[PDB]
Amino acid sequence: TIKVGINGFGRIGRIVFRAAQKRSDIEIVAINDLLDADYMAYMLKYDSTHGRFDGTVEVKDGHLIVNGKKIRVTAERDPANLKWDEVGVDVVAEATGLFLTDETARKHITAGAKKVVMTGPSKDNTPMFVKGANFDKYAGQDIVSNASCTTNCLAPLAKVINDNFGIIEGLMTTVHATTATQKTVDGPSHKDWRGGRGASQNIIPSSTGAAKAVGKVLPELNGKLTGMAFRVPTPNVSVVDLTVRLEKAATYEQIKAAVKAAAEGEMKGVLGYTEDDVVSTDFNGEVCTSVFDAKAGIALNDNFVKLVSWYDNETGYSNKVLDLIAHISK
Amino acid sequence: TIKVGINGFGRIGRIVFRAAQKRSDIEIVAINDLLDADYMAYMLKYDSTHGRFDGTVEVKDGHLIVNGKKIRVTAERDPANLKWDEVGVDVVAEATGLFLTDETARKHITAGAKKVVMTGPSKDNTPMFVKGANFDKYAGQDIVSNASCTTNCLAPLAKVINDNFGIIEGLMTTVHATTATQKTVDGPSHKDWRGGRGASQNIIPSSTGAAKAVGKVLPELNGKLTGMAFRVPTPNVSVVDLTVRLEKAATYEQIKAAVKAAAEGEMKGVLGYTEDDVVSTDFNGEVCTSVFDAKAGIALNDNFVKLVSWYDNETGYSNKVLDLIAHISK
Amino acid sequence: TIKVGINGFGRIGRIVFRAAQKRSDIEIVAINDLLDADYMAYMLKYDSTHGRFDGTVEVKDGHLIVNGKKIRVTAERDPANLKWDEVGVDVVAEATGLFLTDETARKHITAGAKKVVMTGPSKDNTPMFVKGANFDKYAGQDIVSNASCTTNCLAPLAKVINDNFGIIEGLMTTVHATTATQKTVDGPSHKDWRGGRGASQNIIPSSTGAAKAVGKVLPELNGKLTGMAFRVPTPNVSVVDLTVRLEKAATYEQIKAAVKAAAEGEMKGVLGYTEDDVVSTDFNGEVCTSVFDAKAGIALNDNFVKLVSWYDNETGYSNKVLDLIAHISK
Amino acid sequence: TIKVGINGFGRIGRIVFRAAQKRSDIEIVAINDLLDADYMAYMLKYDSTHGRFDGTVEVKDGHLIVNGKKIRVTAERDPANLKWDEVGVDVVAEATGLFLTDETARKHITAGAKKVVMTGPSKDNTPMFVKGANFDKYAGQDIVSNASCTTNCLAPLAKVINDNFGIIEGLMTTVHATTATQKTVDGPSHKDWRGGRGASQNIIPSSTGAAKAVGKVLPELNGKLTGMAFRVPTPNVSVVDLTVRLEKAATYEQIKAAVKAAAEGEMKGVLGYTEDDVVSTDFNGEVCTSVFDAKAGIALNDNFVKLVSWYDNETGYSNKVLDLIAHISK
Repeated sequence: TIKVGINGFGRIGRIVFRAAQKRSDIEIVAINDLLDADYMAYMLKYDSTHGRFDGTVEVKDGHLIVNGKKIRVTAERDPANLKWDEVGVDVVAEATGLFLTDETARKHITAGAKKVVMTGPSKDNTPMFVKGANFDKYAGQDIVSNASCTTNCLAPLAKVINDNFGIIEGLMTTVHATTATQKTVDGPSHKDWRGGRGASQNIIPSSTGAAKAVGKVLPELNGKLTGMAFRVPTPNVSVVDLTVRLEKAATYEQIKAAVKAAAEGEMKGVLGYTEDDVVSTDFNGEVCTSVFDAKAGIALNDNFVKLVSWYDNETGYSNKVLDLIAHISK
Repeated sequence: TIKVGINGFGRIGRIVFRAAQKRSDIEIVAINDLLDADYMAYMLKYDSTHGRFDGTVEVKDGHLIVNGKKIRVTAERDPANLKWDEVGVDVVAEATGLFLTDETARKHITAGAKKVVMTGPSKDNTPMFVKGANFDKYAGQDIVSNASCTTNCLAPLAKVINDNFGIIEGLMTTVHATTATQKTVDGPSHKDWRGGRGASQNIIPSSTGAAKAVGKVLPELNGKLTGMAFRVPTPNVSVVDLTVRLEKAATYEQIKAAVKAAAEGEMKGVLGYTEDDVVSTDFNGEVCTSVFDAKAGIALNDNFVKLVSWYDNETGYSNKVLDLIAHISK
Repeated sequence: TIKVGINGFGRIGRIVFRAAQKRSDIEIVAINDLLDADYMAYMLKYDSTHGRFDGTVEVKDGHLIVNGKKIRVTAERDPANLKWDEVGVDVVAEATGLFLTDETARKHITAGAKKVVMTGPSKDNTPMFVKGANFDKYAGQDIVSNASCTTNCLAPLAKVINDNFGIIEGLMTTVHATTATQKTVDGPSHKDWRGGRGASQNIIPSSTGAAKAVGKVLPELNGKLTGMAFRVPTPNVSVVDLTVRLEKAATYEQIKAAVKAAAEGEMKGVLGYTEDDVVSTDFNGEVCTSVFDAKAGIALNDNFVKLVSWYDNETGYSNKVLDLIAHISK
Repeated sequence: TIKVGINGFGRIGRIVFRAAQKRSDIEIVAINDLLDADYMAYMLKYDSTHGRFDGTVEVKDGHLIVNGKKIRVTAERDPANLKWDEVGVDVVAEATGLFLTDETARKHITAGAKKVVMTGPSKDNTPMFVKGANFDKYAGQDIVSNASCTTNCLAPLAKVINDNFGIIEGLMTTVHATTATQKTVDGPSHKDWRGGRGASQNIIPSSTGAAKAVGKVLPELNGKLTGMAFRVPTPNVSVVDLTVRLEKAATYEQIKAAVKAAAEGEMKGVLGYTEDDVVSTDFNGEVCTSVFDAKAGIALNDNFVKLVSWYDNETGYSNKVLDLIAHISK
């Protein structure tokens, strides 16, 4: 099995851990964060959003024991001191959001790990990969990025649409759930003022190059998409609203059929499809990174349409982080 | 002064009442709803969203006394029995959402009132009017509609954009606050299933012909706009997200200047403009029916842009309901 | 197996249905409510609070098919016309909140059912039963009540405390989750004004004789307890805060040991016990009707203490509704 | 006028500033925090909870200008470097929560200020004062504490009750609004695990010696009161639930009359009284630090009663912080 180490036990770190427990190809052997093992065990056991951990967890002599397996717990502020090799870590899930450049993420390899997967879009030239879009483009690099949750929702849908009808240009909006970077009440947020305003009280406009980033994993769409977001008072699950002009005329029924076809074929497991009267909570725990909502979209004409797709910003992305780890280890 | 009677003391009814207290041209003399005067006084005095009533309110012998003036309180299930003439009602604000056709709203005139203003889009052929769009088209009709809150936000913005650059086609989304028609927990909503799902827990897709209705008050745009909505966990204030293709190339700076010009000119008081880092609560109590958010919008190119405009779905609309009443009484 | 019919497919009705699927002694064969079978299937399949139904559900010719079994779906406004005997209903779960008196609930027996269980406190003299308190007092009555969710949380705890140390007197408060009877925004609530105020915006004081009702299922405490509640902006799970004066001095450690003993003994399955840093969501789906929070309580002295106990107002109660059905069918 | 400097522009700092604008005896001349003047101006102008600033605010050459007066803006990490004397600061409102001991708060005096008022309970021996309880006990100390919001709500009520009927012992609970120290989603909170759980999703048990602290400002009650709290999903306004055993028998009507008397007499302006069907939002902006809710309380008998009192944890306390400043400057 692939030995994985997790750096950063935040929302993404804890959910990749949970999702990993079902895998048979991967095993989390170590976790690093400024948290004691007993507190780490507590954060794993109880989750406001996803409920109690489905398994056993306990602390035996400064060490965490999940489902019977020992997990090394450390608190190194510098990755280079992690000694991942002592625990035999093959790939490290860099989920701190602090080391998103080659030089910084490199420390993990210097520390004994073979490869690194950033659980966020890279800040430098590090290659990004999105399942359903360009995983096949992996060229053996030892340091990669799984891009962002929104990009993972948008890219798969955009590819289906572009491949079938040709996207001339598109603009998107993501009505996004509240996240850890936000504040409970109006507070300090130096770099993003709107982002400091009370999360549970507001609809908050926010910037995002997730739409632009689609152009990275799908070069054919480079420069044809951009967009923004609105953070709203929900704890989890977001939704993308994509408005596109099509090259080839396509009725709404043809669009639904094309997306349904991909969800049951080439993109099975990544792109989902529904015609039910769903609401956001219906996707809490959703593994697909993009679930097309047939009844929610609306077309003005056969060349100008508004498409809607759901995504559990925590679960979907986390499951694909593991998919990328397994893919670069092949 | 214009004597107005209010039928339906719901959110709209109570807020038009509050906003009317500042007017000098209008006076609310009667209110009709299945609520006792003392309960009516309580709903007026305390408001979770807008705070305590700024004035005096009390019940003196089965009758309500607001700011010193007597208000007739009745509970007629049938408008025809309202005897609006006994209290001298000139115009009636039909805010029950039950009489949105000529025949049904007619009962008010039969009851002694001269004219009727529906606080919602008409269901039949009754003419709709939106301030900043077609108030000048009023042709003395005795029964009119002020259309919907979203249409009041969208129409003014759409006119500025179309007049200046020509809208080829557009699609809009309104991230809308929760309203009285929604449910606190998953409950029965026969005609709109998604709409029955717990409001505070979900992002809820919802239909709306507000975009299409712009084509009514602005015939030049008929058939060029449509859209949908998402109800979210906030108590008040929504926002429109308008994606449009322009006939004439226009940089984002030119778009901002055109909207700012209208907000300070022809559309002063109806269309607002800001370049600040605003969030939804910053518009709780907003009188303008559409406040352009300069920093939130984003353009892909000079002919494909996404525009953002805020609106207090309760306050803005209510203030324009009174504006229409004053306009048809001129 | 015991054939059960459910009248009222509200929150309680749908959750008793879900919980029943795990039982082997009971089978839901019919459901009655003013909802079509396809809408009924939708409400069962998607739940904002408890997630998707763990099983199969579909509509085959005006009839619902859950997990392979056929469920009769009707829409009788009058229970007498239900013909429960045609479907062989043994016991009916009266969950409409409309028939809480013997005469009204009787119609079910007149309709062919053998016994009735009200999923709410009876309004007349009908006997109430709470598991862990007086199920053993059942005297073969054909119509019974399972009392209320709060009473089911309070009674078990009160019994342990009284039996061990003697309750001289107590006052309780339940910080209660929002329910279906509340409003999304300030709306009409004739009989309970505070209750009409926007649920997601307020802490709302509310009356409750749940504390007094403990005196019914536990006559030894009659007249020694009373209390009130506060409805807060959460979708599910409440908590009781019980302040009591004890006859016999008891340290806090002795209190915890006494409650822990009962949770693992006589009250196993009804009364739970924890010493973890739990929060409300940690009990979403909780089957025990009362989970003592050891670390949350606080004693002033050995004879004046404040005890805390959690309860999933939907799940716990629903599971005990089925427990009562199985008990009166023995 | 009294020249005041504010250290810490958090919720308390910004609200004391707003409330100060109405005072004629005090003037804020300087503010210190790690925030630029333009961002400081933004936080002052827009408030999710209390709406837009009622006045003028702008930045003229690195300096803030509020309502026409110049305000010095600095960013010293060490109070000793503040040079309060250069701006002529008489009293400093220490609102960072970092300097709650004499030695640390002393730096302000060393920096040129005459006296210091901690906007939080002192961690050392520094004297605490609560308006309505012991302001008259001020003995000219140069460094004082205004204790906590909850203590300011509880103490005034407790005094009225004790003085009139004699409190043998009491236990209290405060259903408290979410604050800045909490998290938007399950996050790290080393010293208080429950406190790290998603604020908008949970009812969160929390410790508090506010009840015990009443014994400091009212020595006659020392050791007779204690309690705890529950943080809930509301942005502002909390409520205390006080259960007390009385020495002298007192009907509920006698209790209401005693509290009403104090609210209109000795405690006018600090202790409020109502018999209306109020909800939490009805006190957003409330200046009294304790508003007795007559209809919400409930008595078991004439010697065991549960009393309820509201408080805007932001506004009330802030107004009394200024009251203490004015009192120690007399």
